[PDB]
Amino acid sequence: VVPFNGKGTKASIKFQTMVNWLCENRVFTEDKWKLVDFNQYTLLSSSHSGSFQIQSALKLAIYKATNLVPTSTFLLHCIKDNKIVKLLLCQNYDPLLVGQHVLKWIDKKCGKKNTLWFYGPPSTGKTNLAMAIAKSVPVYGMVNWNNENFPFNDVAGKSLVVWDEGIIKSTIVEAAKAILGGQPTRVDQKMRGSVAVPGVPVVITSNGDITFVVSGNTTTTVHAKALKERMVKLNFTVRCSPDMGLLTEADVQQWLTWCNAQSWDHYENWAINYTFDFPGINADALHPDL
Amino acid sequence: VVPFNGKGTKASIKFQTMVNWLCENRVFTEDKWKLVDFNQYTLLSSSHSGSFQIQSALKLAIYKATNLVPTSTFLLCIKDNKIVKLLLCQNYDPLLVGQHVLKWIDKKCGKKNTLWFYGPPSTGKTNLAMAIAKSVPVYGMVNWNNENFPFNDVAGKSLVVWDEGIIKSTIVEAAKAILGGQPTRVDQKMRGSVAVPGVPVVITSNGDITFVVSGNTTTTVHAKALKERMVKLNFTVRCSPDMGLLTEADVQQWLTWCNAQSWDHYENWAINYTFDF
Amino acid sequence: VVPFNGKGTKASIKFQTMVNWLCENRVFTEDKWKLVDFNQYTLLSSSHSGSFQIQSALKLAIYKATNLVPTSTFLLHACIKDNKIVKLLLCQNYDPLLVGQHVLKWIDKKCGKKNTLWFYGPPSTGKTNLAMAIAKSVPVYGMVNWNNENFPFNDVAGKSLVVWDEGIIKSTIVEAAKAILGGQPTRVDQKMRGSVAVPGVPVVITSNGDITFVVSGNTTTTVHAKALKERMVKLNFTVRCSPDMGLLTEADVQQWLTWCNAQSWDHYENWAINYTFDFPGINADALHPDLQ
Amino acid sequence: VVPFNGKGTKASIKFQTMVNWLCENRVFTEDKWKLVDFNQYTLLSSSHSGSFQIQSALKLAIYKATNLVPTSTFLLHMCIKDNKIVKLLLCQNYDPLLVGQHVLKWIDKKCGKKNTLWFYGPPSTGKTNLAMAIAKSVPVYGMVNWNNENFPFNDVAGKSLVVWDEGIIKSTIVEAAKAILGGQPTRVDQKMRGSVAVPGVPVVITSNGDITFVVSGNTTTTVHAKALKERMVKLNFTVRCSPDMGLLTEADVQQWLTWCNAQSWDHYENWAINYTFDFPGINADALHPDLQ
Amino acid sequence: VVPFNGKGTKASIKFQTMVNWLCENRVFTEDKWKLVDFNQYTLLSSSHSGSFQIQSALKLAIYKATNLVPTSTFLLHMCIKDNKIVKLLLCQNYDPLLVGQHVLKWIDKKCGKKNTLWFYGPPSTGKTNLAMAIAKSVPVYGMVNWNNENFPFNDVAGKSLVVWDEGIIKSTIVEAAKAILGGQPTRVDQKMRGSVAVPGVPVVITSNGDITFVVSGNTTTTVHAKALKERMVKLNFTVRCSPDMGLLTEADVQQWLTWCNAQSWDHYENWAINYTFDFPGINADALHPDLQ
Amino acid sequence: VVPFNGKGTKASIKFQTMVNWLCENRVFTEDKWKLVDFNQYTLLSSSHSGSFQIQSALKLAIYKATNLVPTSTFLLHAVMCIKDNKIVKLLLCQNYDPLLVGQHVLKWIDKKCGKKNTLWFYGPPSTGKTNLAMAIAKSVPVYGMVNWNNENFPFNDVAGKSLVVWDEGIIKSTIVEAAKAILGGQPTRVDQKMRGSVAVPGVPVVITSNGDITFVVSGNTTTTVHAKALKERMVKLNFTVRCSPDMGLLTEADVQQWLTWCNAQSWDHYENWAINYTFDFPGINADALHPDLQ
DNA sequence: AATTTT
Ligand SMILES: Nc1ncnc2c1ncn2[C@@H]1O[C@H](COP(=O)(O)OP(=O)(O)NP(=O)(O)O)[C@@H](O)[C@H]1O
Ligand SMILES: Nc1ncnc2c1ncn2[C@@H]1O[C@H](COP(=O)(O)OP(=O)(O)NP(=O)(O)O)[C@@H](O)[C@H]1O
Ligand SMILES: Nc1ncnc2c1ncn2[C@@H]1O[C@H](COP(=O)(O)OP(=O)(O)NP(=O)(O)O)[C@@H](O)[C@H]1O
Ligand SMILES: Nc1ncnc2c1ncn2[C@@H]1O[C@H](COP(=O)(O)OP(=O)(O)NP(=O)(O)O)[C@@H](O)[C@H]1O
Ligand SMILES: Nc1ncnc2c1ncn2[C@@H]1O[C@H](COP(=O)(O)OP(=O)(O)NP(=O)(O)O)[C@@H](O)[C@H]1O
Ligand SMILES: [Mg+2]
Ligand SMILES: [Mg+2]
Ligand SMILES: [Mg+2]
Ligand SMILES: [Mg+2]
Repeated sequence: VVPFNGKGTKASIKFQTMVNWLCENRVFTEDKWKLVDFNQYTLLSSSHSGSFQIQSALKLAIYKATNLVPTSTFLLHCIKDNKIVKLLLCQNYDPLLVGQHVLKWIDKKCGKKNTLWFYGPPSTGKTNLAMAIAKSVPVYGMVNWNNENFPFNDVAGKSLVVWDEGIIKSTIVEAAKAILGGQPTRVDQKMRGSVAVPGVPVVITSNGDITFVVSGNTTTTVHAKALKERMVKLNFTVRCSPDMGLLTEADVQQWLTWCNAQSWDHYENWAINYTFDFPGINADALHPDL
Repeated sequence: VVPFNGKGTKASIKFQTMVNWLCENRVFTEDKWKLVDFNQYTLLSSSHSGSFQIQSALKLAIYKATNLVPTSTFLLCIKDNKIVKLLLCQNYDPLLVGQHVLKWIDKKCGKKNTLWFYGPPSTGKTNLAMAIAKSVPVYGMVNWNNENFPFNDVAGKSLVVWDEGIIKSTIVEAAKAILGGQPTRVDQKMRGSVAVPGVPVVITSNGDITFVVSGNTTTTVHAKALKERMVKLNFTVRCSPDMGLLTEADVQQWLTWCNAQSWDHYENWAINYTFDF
Repeated sequence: VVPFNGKGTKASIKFQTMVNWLCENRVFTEDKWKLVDFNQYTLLSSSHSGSFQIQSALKLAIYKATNLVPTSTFLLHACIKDNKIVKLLLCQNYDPLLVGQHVLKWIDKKCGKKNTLWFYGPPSTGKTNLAMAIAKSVPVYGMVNWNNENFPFNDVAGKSLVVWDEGIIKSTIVEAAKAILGGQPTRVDQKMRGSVAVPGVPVVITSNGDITFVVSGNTTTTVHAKALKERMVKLNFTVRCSPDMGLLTEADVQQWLTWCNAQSWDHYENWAINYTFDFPGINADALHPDLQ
Repeated sequence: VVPFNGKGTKASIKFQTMVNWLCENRVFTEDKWKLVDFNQYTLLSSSHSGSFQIQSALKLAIYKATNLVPTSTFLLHMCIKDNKIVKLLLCQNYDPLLVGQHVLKWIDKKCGKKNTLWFYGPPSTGKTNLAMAIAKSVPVYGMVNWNNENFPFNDVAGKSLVVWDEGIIKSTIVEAAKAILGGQPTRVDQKMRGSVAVPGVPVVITSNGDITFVVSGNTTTTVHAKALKERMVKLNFTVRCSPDMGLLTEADVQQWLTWCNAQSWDHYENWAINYTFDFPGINADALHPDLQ
Repeated sequence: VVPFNGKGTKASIKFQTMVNWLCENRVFTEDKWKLVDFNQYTLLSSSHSGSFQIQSALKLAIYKATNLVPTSTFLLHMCIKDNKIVKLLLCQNYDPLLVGQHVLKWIDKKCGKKNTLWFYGPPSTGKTNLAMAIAKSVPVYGMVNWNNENFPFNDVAGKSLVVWDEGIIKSTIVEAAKAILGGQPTRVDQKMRGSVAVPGVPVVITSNGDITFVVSGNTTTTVHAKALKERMVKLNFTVRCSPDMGLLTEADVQQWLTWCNAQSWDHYENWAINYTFDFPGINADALHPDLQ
Repeated sequence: VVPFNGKGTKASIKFQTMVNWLCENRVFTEDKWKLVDFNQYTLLSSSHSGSFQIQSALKLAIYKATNLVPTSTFLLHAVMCIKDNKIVKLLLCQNYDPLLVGQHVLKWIDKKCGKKNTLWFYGPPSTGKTNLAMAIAKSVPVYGMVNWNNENFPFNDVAGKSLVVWDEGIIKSTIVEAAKAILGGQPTRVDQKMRGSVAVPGVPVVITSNGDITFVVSGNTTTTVHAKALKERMVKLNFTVRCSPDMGLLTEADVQQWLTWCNAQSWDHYENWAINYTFDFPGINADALHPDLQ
């Protein structure tokens, strides 16, 4: 497996150095490139040859950053007063257990049931947490439940997929099973042929139940047992005040950094059987610093 | 982050100087470029490379203008103004709307970035929206009657105006992100990605679009969710066809006069964001 | 402000010279370019860059000639009872004098919200003939694509009149027509140049059937009828024409508008406060004595 | 209108020389170039620019040799009772002389609004064969593509004839069909461009069933029918043809039209004073002695 | 006609030499080129110009080899009783001599209007195997794509034969199908291009049900019955084939056709006077003495 | 068959060497290229010409590798106990003889099994049907998946692929013709996107469905017209015994153990079935299974 | 872009 000779001219070396500079500075989107450095962007976008290099460098940097180290490294790079822990205790759940669950889920280590399902009443802290999580990974994709024919664009290459108000029909019910479970497969692209998506973490929030397939309008639960084998649920019960705002990067970063000095002793025992619904908190709250 | 050493050819510096000239002279469209400097347009439009450079320079100048200062700086007799007389005839107080729009176009008045027009047909509703959109650097137009492909061509524009549409069910949730002003990703029906970061929106429509229609029966539980941050404006009895189209200089003078007025009335109005003024 | 200090290669100066030559000789179409100077057209068409230069130069010349310079002047560069257009107008029992004044005031955008002009009637009534005769007199005119579904209003930007012929208001593009027909500026996609910000142009529509009934996929609705009616001017053609009238040339339009230009601008001013849907019928004591 | 003083490179001179050679050797299609000069085709097809030059040169040669020359001159150049077309026309109970005169006058756009010929009848009767034989003598002919409802009327610009073989008018493209069949200048969109300004082209249509009825989804409408019959002339082909007839040749139609041109024109004018939808049948009284 | 004197550079000469080499070695497809000379193919595929040259050279070589030459010469080049095709035809109750003679006549567009050969029967009877056996002997063969509904007749220009495997005619492509199976020169539509001139090619169709019944929506119509019947010759296959017969190679086709051609033809033109929709059966009293 | 005497340049020679490198190092895909030789990928991806050369070299390497040698050589290639193989245990649990299945899939991957060109796995959910199919599909040099909702283009992905996979296969009425043509396994031509048609010389197909597929759906109803014809070109397996959430995504390296063993033993039990195939795979024989696994 | 796409 010795590398090819290659060598390369000055342009190749300059492009490789630019890719390294982008990767080491945590720049992964065009807007971040514009904010961080404007002179380089303006110089590069002055010609067709320069404009072609922008997309190539961006995707190469994204791939190198994603493949070289796991997402946990990115998510890690007052403890009992953060917004996340307050919300989670309000919704009657142990923050530590779900934190361990998400840390395992991002790295594709939750077995077949590698998904986060959010079922609950509307306007009760559902999409806010999902968006806060999704903004911390280098890049995230959004699944299109509609159009019945291109429902999985911009999924390949991304490090996490997000679903809102999910509606699942039989035409996606079993096709999306591998994506929900993180199995490698091939997904088509517009004006292209297949993309070979290798499996990504998936989080879905829905007001209505999704395990029943909408058979046009009758909504027949033919794939009853099929869908529930892929996702684990985390129900939402109570409401919250309308002045919470954006949960930002710092709070979620600290919340995920919390689970770096404790032990997961309950998780491995809970890992023996994957419950369809996450077990609520009963009498195991009040961590020494809570 | 430390800048990267990217010493380029002379063409790069020429493009940089061209972009600087475009941004300094407030030229943000092809028509203004042709009106001001026809020689440069003719010189550049002689080859594909020149056309590409023109397009890239326009986009970069627009972005530099937008992401440098808030848009109000691009805007900053009293009764003789046409807009004053229109709102007086539209039985609405011009002062409250003037103080509201300035905060609404700054992306800082909380999450209250929503304007919308409906009511009597042929009553000066496209005129005001067009005059407002002619004052921002650039505006983006898209309809809402498709209710399946309605957010195409909205990224990169300071303000988005919808001169048509009807609210359907399939896109109830997605608008709740764009109307709210939160970053999201939407389809474009010919391309793939959008990465829209959220921008102020103005929509004008004629028919009943107020209800969040679910097929035929409106499910009003979702209406309040939009309603916390969907302050509405309504028009009234039709206008004479002599006024025509309102220009942009009068808008400048009107907003400049309204800038120095009291800000306490709107702050007191801010406690209760009623859906009708 | 101060013009930018750009320096261009000799090829760019040659391009500018060609643009100036095109503007001075009033050449705004490819066919006219072939008729006048075929040698240079053949010279340019050797390579792809030549074709690109041809298109760019044509568009630039059209814009340079069209800026300022109200369109009516282009129609006034050059007895009257024997005029074919006048005879056709009398055949339909309409005033040949008021129609000319309305055309003059409408092609310069000095009309108001009534930016359109509808030609309605049974087949073989000269609607298309008159529409094309009016169209060919302006520098350049566009047309609405009948079925493209992605660029329905292409060939509109950079023009002077739009002769939407056989017309039907598709429910897919009903709201774009609601904006184009009104004359207010709007932006549309233009085959690579996404968004165009059209300034607005006068419109003429011909049809054998009513176009205010928008087809709703399969059925026909009436919700949009009032809005379209508010900004349209109708004109009813009823009498069948002779089988061998022939095509109306540019000279007939030139003569008719030249005659209508230098007369009393007062009857239109009387019929300027109220813009009724349809033109009034012919009146005995309202025609010029030269027509009597 | 003094032509531009610009002068091109040597490659442009070679392009002009090739265009002149193509125009003066009566080569208008790729097949003629392939079977006349294979070497030049092979040398040009070695790169993209060569193919572009090929296409542009062919189009320019078409324009040079077609402009300001009536089409019938190309059709015009022994016994007459043994001509295949004459026998076929006599079998269908039509006057060959009148049909020949009508075809000669129709191809020159000198028939007013009757710009379309319609061949109607049961299968295996000779409509397609005769239509193709007529269409094979013009400098170049274009065909309307059947099932592409996004660019339904491509391949029409530049061509001197349009053939609609086995055509049915659909409600999606009926406006464009009405515009094209009329025989008036319009603007139709083309690939890699926008609009082409086709100045009217004669059309021939062959069908087994009625086409005035317009299909739409699963229902047939008759609103457009009365607005179409004025643009068409109908010929009824009934008598079945023998299997050994073979394909007609351009020589047969050339001889037939050359003979038909030199005869009397009074009967055709007498019929043409009032054009009718249906072509008059054979009149045994006229019965030119050369065909008795 | 005097050939053009314009010469080319070394690249054009090399391209022409490559075209001649491709023509002389009977390399008419990419697979054969890769199989024979992989080194040159690898050398060429390293740039866009190389791929363009590959496509152009292949097309030009195919045209040069297949022009002004009967197609049957490619079909034509041991006991005949043991040939697999002969045994299959005997098992199907047909005369191999007559079928081979009809195939030879049909392939060189010399079978009148009967320009379509149809195979009909229950599943697993050898229809597709035989159809593809004679499709690998012609230089290049084309396939009609099943589900496109917008470009149903790509890869048909330049091919010497067309195969329709498991084909059913939908109501939206019946006109184009009729035009193609007619076997007359027409013009078709191509992606990224504007119409190619197809001079008519033989078509062979295999199906399990009846294709003369046109499917429209969810129902079946029989309006287009006689027109489709006039252009086809139908063969009936029954009796299930051996489970391990294999794939019929081109050597079997060549041997069978050479033997069929070497004999007489007097028994063929007896039936060729009146072509029938149904192929005549086998009578034990008329077989060639070799097969008795 | 004298080759053309054309002389290449330095760039062409470099491209040929790169193609040889790709063919030798078994890199017949793009992700493997990024994983193994990332720096060269970055050097090549700095221009349009390099981007074109990447695809050209990949296609040429795939063709050169798969042109002559049968795919069974790629599968076999090249030791723990035989009973330790997870696939063997699963097949035994499903009441099937692993030897017969291994021999059949070795013969089927080379198109040596007559008209039978499709493998069908039928069973209730969670019996381990997708895992085995994907494990087999990960051993071939390159595989394709038919499009799920692309009704206009249901077979775009099958173009120069060693195997095609159809998960949750449901056959509609408007796809039956193309589906039958592809499943037949004969040299055909299929339409791509944005371009003309390409040639497919026949590709083995593996399918996985939770319900019957010989019953074809039409609009909203079901018809059995295309029943015998589809059954004429399929071999069916039943996975009735449900499994436990234990098998962690069976890797490709398992099949090398399973197939190499199966090819080792004598074949004088499969040809007794290969003379006359059946629609359904014969069940388990108690007094015939190889004692090395009992 | 046109095709594909609905
Ligand atoms: N093309 C035009 N040129 C000049 N003035 C115009 C034009 N169109 C409209 N106006 C004027 O603008 C005012 C209102 O026009 P308009 O913008 O159409 O209102 P509208 O409510 O959006 N039309 P509608 O959609 O029927 O409700 C009136 O004073 C009109 O005279
Ligand atoms: N190609 C033509 N050449 C010459 N004169 C023509 C031609 N087409 C139409 N005419 C003349 O124009 C008259 C009818 O005008 P026309 O262009 O058909 O307008 P129209 O009434 O709108 N027809 P239609 O669009 O079907 O309703 C005919 O009677 C002819 O005298
Ligand atoms: N491929 C062919 N080769 C030779 N002669 C042909 C061919 N096709 C048709 N013919 C002759 O043309 C006669 C029928 O004319 P045809 O071209 O079918 O016109 P048509 O009546 O329009 N047929 P159709 O279009 O099917 O309704 C046949 O009897 C043949 O003599
Ligand atoms: N892929 C294949 N490999 C080997 N032999 C094959 C193959 N396909 C078919 N055969 C042989 O060909 C025989 C029948 O050929 P076949 O192509 O099925 O005829 P067919 O009836 O036209 N097909 P069908 O359309 O399903 O009826 C089979 O019995 C086999 O002997
Ligand atoms: N992503 C995964 N990670 C770990 N184990 C998995 C995964 N996907 C499937 N499995 C295991 O594979 C076995 C069954 O998977 P599978 O092959 O999908 O059965 P199946 O019946 O084919 N499901 P389906 O294809 O949707 O009908 C179980 O033991 C699962 O635990
Ligand atoms: Mg008309
Ligand atoms: Mg026909
Ligand atoms: Mg078959
Ligand atoms: Mg599965």
